[PDB]
Amino acid sequence: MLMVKVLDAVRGSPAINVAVHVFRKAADDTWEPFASGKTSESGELHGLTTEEEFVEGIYKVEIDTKSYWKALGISPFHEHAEVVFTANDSGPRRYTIAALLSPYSYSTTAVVTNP
Amino acid sequence: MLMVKVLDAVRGSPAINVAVHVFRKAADDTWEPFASGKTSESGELHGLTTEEEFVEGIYKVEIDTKSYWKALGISPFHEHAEVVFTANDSGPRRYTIAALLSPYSYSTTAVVTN
Amino acid sequence: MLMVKVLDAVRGSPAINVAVHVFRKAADDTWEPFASGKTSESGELHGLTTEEEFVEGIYKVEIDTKSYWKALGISPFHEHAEVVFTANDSGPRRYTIAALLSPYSYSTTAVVTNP
Amino acid sequence: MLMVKVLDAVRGSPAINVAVHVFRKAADDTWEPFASGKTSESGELHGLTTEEEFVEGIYKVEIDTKSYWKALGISPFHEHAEVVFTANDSGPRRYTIAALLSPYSYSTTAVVTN
Repeated sequence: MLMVKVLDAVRGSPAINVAVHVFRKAADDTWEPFASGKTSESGELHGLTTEEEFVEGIYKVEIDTKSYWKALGISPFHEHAEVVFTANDSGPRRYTIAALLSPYSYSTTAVVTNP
Repeated sequence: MLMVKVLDAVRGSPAINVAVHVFRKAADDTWEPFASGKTSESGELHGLTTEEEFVEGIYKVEIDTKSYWKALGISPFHEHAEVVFTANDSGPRRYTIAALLSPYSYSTTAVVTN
Repeated sequence: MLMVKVLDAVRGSPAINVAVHVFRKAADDTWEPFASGKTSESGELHGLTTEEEFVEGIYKVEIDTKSYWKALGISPFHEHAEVVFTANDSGPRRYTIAALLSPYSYSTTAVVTNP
Repeated sequence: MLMVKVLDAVRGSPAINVAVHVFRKAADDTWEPFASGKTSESGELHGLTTEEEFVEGIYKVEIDTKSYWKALGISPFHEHAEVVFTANDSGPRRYTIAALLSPYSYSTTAVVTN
């Protein structure tokens, strides 16, 4: 129900092997680890969660942009990119989180569809 | 030495009266309040820090995008936008953090000049 | 070999039924009509061209953003979004042209892969 | 009354010495040169027009992005970036056309203020 897609705006390609960590805000206001993975050769990350597991709450997706640029020999500005949102508060939805990466800039977009 | 600029991509205007909070990373890996304010009529926020207090370290700029959209009666996706970066003395000195806001998308850009 | 994808950053959804016109620069420096279509319900447009037809040259993709926003009751800034690029100059490639639309802003990204 | 600002997203800096050409649509649906220049050290271009010459109509701003990237030795995708818009007297008066450049992506934003 949660997919992450990452593009490289410098090379015009998917961002491959980018680490992604997802957290869920617990009842005590701390960030609990929820899921993690790495983008595939198409720059996508699927299978982070199931419908039963993906309950209502506040989630944070943290994308390790810094390691990505370093391995390409570029010293980027940001430590990472994070996306924080409330999910499922009016029923289950499919969430696609897209990120477009440049060394000193990034964009993030959400596409939300009703399964 | 740190300047924040916020633009509204729906109305083509500065994003006015947006709350901004700046944090510095402490030794215990905790975020401590450092500065804050609200963007002006030109969507800018200046005078958050001085060259003396702005030492090397990791900083987080949090922009309350959700309240901005709610005031316009538009339902947004993100809870806020966060920009996290390391400040380095070698060797460019002025940091402009720009943010371009839409309800389901934002971009942020850093302009670092001397 | 040419695909166009359009997203709506105001609604968090694909941009559906957006008109797209593609032109190729002729030998006399004029823009010849090459192909056209409308984005589907996933905001995508496939099948604009074939490999035999998609020769080396300069192409322009014009996306009718203005009609899209008007039909939603918004008066946008731009007349359209156009993307102009040289294609296939070092052999056939697959081109994905992505556009992210807001009323007073747009972004366009190209993903180029080797078939 | 028309201002162009260009930023480089790879180096986090103003895009300096970028060529900009502005055209106005003629009755024959043809584009006629109207103004031009090169961005300054702050990546800005001012004084392209006056309030008197800037009448209602359709304008095209063409930014030579390809030459900018080539000078840095980076191969870009686009031939240039074009921004086409209608200017309207009712009723906000100053137009800032911003562009944020990467080799395979650009964004453009209009800020229209009074």
